[PDB]
Amino acid sequence: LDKSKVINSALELLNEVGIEGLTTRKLAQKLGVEQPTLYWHVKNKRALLDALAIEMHDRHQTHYLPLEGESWQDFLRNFAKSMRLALLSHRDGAKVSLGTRWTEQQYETAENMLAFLTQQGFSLENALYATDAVRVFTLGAVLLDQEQQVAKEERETPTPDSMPPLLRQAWELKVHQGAEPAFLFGLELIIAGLEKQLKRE
Amino acid sequence: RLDKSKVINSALELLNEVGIEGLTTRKLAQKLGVEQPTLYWHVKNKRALLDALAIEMHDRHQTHYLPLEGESWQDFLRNFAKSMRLALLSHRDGAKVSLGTRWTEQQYETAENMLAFLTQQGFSLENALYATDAVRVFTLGAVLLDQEQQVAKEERETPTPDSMPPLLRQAWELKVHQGAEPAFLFGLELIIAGLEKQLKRES
Ligand SMILES: COc1nc(C)nc(NC(=O)NS(=O)(=O)c2ccccc2Cl)n1
Ligand SMILES: COc1nc(C)nc(NC(=O)NS(=O)(=O)c2ccccc2Cl)n1
Repeated sequence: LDKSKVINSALELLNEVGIEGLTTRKLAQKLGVEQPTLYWHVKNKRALLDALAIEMHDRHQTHYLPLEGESWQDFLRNFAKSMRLALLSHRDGAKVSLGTRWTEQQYETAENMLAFLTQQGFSLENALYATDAVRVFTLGAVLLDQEQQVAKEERETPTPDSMPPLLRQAWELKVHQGAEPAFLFGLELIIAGLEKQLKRE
Repeated sequence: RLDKSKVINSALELLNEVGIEGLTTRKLAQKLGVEQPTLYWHVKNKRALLDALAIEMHDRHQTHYLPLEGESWQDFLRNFAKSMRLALLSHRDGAKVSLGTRWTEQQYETAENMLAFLTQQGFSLENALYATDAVRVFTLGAVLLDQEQQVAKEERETPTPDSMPPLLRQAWELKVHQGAEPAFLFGLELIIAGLEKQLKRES
């Protein structure tokens, strides 16, 4: 009947059945309680996903708050990288986090994040869209990689010899790129744009 | 007599009815009123179905894969991202349908001409490739988040703005009233400005 045991079991079930197979019914079953028992901790699948996402980001310490002396640039880098590693620590992590939003218990943290960026000279709007850009990019990079790896198993492999010369060279790079370098390339573009943006402002 | 276009039209309607998770070739054949081998000639499996749905969405909604005459690379990437976004938004789970795709052989000339264009404008082949991939990833991400949040919205209590701190309240107001397009355009402009900084560094 403990929140913590509910969440630990649910994380285990996530890894066993993935996000699409997860239900409150199967969690009640794995826990051995009557639906209304579970209901009081987790009212529906959506609330279960929301709780799972809070737990993942908490336990992997997604970097929501800047350290003293941390530049805004490094702060956004650390936020992205730590979020990414939190998402990659659980089956369908990115999918679980895709639908989340700040809970009331997180409003102080969220406010402090925006306060930090606006203290650097970003407008509220720009601080907001910066954080959102880093979030959606990070989600997109993880989700695209995951799905590309499934998809290439359900389709004939491409034939390199059929590729015209630039594309062939492109193909060869991407064979070797790795997920983390793709992610970091985009991340750095975003940070560099924000710097330019902050100067102009 | 079943034509490919009918398969695709009907599959796009079924996508809207049941979503990407619920879409199956069995349900499509039932919808078309045909036996399973008749459909199979057109789409061998669910992956082939998604591949063909993505191609149709991007074709119909005129995703900007080809630069205009005299178009700058900046305007090219803006138009690519924006048009791709609207294509993904045209159908339920549209971003998820495009998420697993890759160039087909029939698109290799398109993809070549895109790399030729970007290198002509002064990018290395490597940075031309990674630029396009970063814009694509950002655009998929934005629409993934938009479409999932649309569903999530109806499965939980709505927040209470009056209990929010000042800056977060201002943020909430912005997102509720301006919707997802300004946030998307902001991030796109960041990527373009980052790419300009990259050309300067490689000067
Ligand atoms: C940027 O990381 C992050 N993480 C979460 C969990 N949510 C958000 N943004 C968010 O929730 N935005 S919102 O528009 O849905 C919102 C909800 C409640 C209060 C304020 C706001 Cl802006 N970003
Ligand atoms: C940039 O928009 C876009 N659209 C599609 C459909 N695919 C891609 N990229 C892509 O397919 N990359 S790839 O590495 O899997 C590839 C496959 C075949 C030949 C070359 C390459 Cl690079 N981008």
